[PDB]
Formats: sequence, C-alpha cells, structure tokens
Amino acid sequence: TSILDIRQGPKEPFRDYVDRFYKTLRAEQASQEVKNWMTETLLVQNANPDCKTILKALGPAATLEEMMTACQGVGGPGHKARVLAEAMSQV
Amino acid sequence: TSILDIRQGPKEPFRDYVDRFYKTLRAEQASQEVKNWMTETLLVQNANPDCKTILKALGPAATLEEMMTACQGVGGPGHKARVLAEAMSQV
Amino acid sequence: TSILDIRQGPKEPFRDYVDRFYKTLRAEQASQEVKNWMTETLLVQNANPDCKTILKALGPAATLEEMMTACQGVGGPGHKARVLAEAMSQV
Amino acid sequence: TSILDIRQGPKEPFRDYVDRFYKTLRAEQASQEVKNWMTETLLVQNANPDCKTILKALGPAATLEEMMTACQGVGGPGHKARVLAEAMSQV
Amino acid sequence: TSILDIRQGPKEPFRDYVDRFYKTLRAEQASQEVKNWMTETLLVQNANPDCKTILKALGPAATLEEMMTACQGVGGPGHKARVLAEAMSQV
Amino acid sequence: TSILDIRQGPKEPFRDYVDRFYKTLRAEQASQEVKNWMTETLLVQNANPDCKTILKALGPAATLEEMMTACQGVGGPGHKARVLAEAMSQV
Ligand SMILES: O=P(O)(O)O[C@H]1[C@H](OP(=O)(O)O)[C@@H](OP(=O)(O)O)[C@H](OP(=O)(O)O)[C@@H](OP(=O)(O)O)[C@H]1OP(=O)(O)O
Repeated sequence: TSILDIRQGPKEPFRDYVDRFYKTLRAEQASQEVKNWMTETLLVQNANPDCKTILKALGPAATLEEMMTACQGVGGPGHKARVLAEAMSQV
Repeated sequence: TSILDIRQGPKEPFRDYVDRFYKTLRAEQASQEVKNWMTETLLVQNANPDCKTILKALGPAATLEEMMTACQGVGGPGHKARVLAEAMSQV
Repeated sequence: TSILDIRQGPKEPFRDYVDRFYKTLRAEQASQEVKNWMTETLLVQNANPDCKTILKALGPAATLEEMMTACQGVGGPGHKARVLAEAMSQV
Repeated sequence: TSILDIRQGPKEPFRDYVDRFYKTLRAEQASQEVKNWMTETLLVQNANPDCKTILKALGPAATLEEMMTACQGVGGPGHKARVLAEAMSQV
Repeated sequence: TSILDIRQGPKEPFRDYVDRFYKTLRAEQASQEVKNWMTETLLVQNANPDCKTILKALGPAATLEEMMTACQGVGGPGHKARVLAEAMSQV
Repeated sequence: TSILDIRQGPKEPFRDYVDRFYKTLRAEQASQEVKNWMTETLLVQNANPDCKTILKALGPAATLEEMMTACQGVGGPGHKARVLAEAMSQV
C-alpha cells in the first residue's frame, strides 16, 4: 500500500478520497517535506475528472476546505442535473 | 475525530448528517455555550449544496425540525425530477 | 431513541419506515391511548414528501393496509417515470 | 412474523419476494389447503404495482414459472426505458 | 437448492449468474451428460430479458466466452444510453 | 481461481478490476514472462465495453497509469451525461 496508488473512484465522494489519501500518507516512509509535496501534487493529480474540473476551476492557492467545499456537490441531484443539461445543450 | 471535520456527503440524507453531527458534538472537548455556537454555525456551514439551498431558503430563526422537514425530500423522486426539470428549463 | 425522532428517509420505502415506527413505539414509555394517538399523528406527520403526497391523497379514515398499498410504488420505475413526466410537463 | 405482512418492496425483484413468501409460508401455523389458498391470494395481492401490472396482464391460470419469467425484467434497463418512454409519450 | 431455481436477477450481471449456475450445478445429483444438457438449456433459458436479447442475437453454436463477452456490457452507461435512445426513438 | 476468469463487471470501476487482475496474477502458476504476456493481453482483452472503447482510443504503447487515468471517469456524472447525449444525438 503506497501513496502513488491512492486514486479516486468515479463515484467515490471527494471527502472519502482525501481521507484515504491522508490515512495512507501517515503510513508512508517519507520525510515531512516530502509528505507536504505529495499533498501538493498527488492529491489533485489522482482525482477523478468530475472533481478535477472544479479543482482546476479553483486554481492554485486554494485551501483544502475550499476544495472540499467546492467538490462536495459532485454526485448530488443538482450537479447531475446541471451536467446533463450542459451535455444535452452542447450536443 | 473533531467537530470541524463532520461534512455532509453529496448523497447522504440530512438526518444522518445531523445525527453524526450531534454524535460527534457530544464527544468534543468544549463548553456548553461553545457547543451551542457550533450547532448554530457548523451544522449549516458544512452541509451539501443541495441542502444548503433549502436551508438558505428557510432563512434564520428556523428550528431543527423545520430544517429536517424541509430537507428530507432531497434525493427522492420528486426532488430529482423537479431539479432536472429546472436544469433543462434554464439551459 | 424516542418516537419523535423516527423520520422516513428520502429513499427508504414506506414499509421499512412503519416497521421502525412500531418497533420504536413498542419500546416507548407511554400508555396505550398515547401510543394510539402517536400512531394517528406522527406516522404520517414524519413521512417523506413523496409519500406524504399519496397519504394526503387518501385522506382521513384510511387504514394502514390502504396506506402501505398506496405507497409501495414510490421509488419503482413506474412512479419515477410518472413523476419525471409530470415535472417535465409542468415546467 | 406472519404471512399477511410479507409485502414486496418497490425495488425488490420478484424472485426475492416470492422466496421470502414461501419461506414465511413454511413457518406459518396453517393447514395445507389454507397455505395453498394463501399462495393463490396473497402472493399476487401483496406485490408492488410494477409487477402487479404484468401479473394482471398474464391473467388467471398462470403458473409460477410464467409469473417469475414475466416479471424478472422489471428494474432492468429495457423495462425502465420502455416505462419512461410510455410515460413521456402519454404525458 | 436445485438447478431449476437459479434465475438471473434483473440487475445481476451475467458473470455472477453463470457463476451461481455452475456452482449449483456442481452440487446437483445428476450424471455428466445430464449436467451438460442442463448447461445447454437452463443457462440461457433462465436469463433476464436484457441478456436473453443478446444471447438470442448470437444464435446457436456460440461459446461461453462469446456469450459472457457479449453480455458484459448490459447495465453499463453505453448500453443504458443506447436502450433508452431506442425506446425514445420507437415510442 | 484462474487468471483467464478475471472479467470486469459492467459497473465495476477499472481500478478494482486491475487490482483483482494483479492479485490473481500473483497467485497463478506461470513464469515471469508468461505473467507479463498475460498482463499485455488479458488485462485489456477482458475489460467491459465502456472501458474497452477508451483503451482502444489510447492505442498501443500506453502505460498503466495512462489507462487508469483515462478510464477513471467511466461511471461518473460527466461520462454518463456525455454518453447519453451522444446516444440521443445519433439515434
Ligand atoms: O431508480 P433506479 O433504477 O435505482 O435508478 C438509479 C439512479 O439513476 P436515475 O435517477 O438517473 O434513474 C441512480 O442515480 P443517483 O441519483 O443515485 O445518482 C444511478 O446511480 P448513478 O448516480 O451512479 O448514475 C443508478 O445507476 P447505476 O446502475 O449506474 O448505479 C440507477 O440505477 P439503475 O441503473 O439500476 O436504474
């Protein structure tokens, strides 16, 4: 069980993914700075596309609470209705 | 396990979220007034968007039974059909 | 675990909700008449909107078998298709 | 646990419902003829609407294998697509 | 637990159904030729309609790997979208 | 439990499928080169159609991280909305 393998499922909510991410990070053989850099790269690098869109919309300099607050709607009725409406609109 | 971390899932019903909220609140090192203020801030602050819409519609001075009664339809067939209909209508 | 807290989930079928309702009612400190009045008030008062619509359509003087028979379709394919069709029709 | 209480869930497949029906019937205090009559009344009487439609379409003199074969499509993609198409068509 | 009772659920994937089919077949009191004939009759006879369509499309002289390969898409997004599109098209 | 039997479910995410694939591969009686060839044939050969489309789009010379990164969106809201939009568009 390594940190590079923690990938977000297509239907897994973002909070469970980040929970598994830090849980695996606490059990990884690496220094503190390396764990911080992994937090700044792999946590967003290994997300699902539906959340990588919103996380890419927040841009850099976004805190963890802002990311989780911005992605906790993915999956819910409003987000699915909006995504389907945009898909039918553009196609 | 802290109180600031209890966040509502995108598909979790509101009643389970408030149940976990008070369950974690009973096991938090804080005075009574602090627990009341946390109840008045974090419970609505850390909800999912689909319920934050209705809770924002009820406005302040709304009791817990009014919130739970107003949000227990989120997820059900009628709410999903209405949200999808509005999404197709505006887009 | 009190009787006032038994609320129907947005996706829970009506039969499971009434099962939990009577199960909790048998373990509540109240007289027989009080349990009957609770059966006549809270069981319909604390239902989800999708079932409160049909239970409101049956009106008073409706037996338990009539309620459960009228609400056991909520969630199924026909009910979801009809609700979505009405939502698209009115919007 | 009585036989009159075995009701089909809105999303439960017909085979699980009839399995619970006969399982409860084997543990009911009634004679053989009474169990046969219960099989001929309650098994179809206490089904969900989506299956009561097809079972009503088969009419009487239909065997158990014909009922289960006719209702094992309820829930699947084809049945949901057809029901939704008819709902959008009539509304 | 007999072999005639193993029926595919409306939402069960074909691989789980055939797994239960052979698992029950190994524990059935019948000769080898009888088990082969049961494999050639009941495995396709007792499938759900959504898979009986594709298995009927493959025709006879189709191997097990061809059946499972042809039916492993039932349920997935592409198959549901195609079935719904055809349902809306014909209705 | 053989390696030829590990097939991806219609709703199983790709990461769970490849996890079971390597887990079963580590417990298979075969040399290293044979396990590598099995990795280069069966892992893509025995996928579901929704992922075989994207894996066929990546073409050969694609690494495992590229495959998993390209298929982790299958199932999510965006992929389902896009597939449904294309299905309604072509039909
Ligand atoms: O009433 P159901 O037949 O069980 O329909 C559900 C429902 O889909 P729809 O509301 O779009 O019909 C779920 O949607 P949610 O609101 O839970 O999001 C969806 O789950 P996904 O969100 O993952 O799409 C799930 O689909 P799946 O089979 O892929 O789990 C699908 O169930 P059926 O596909 O069995 O209809």
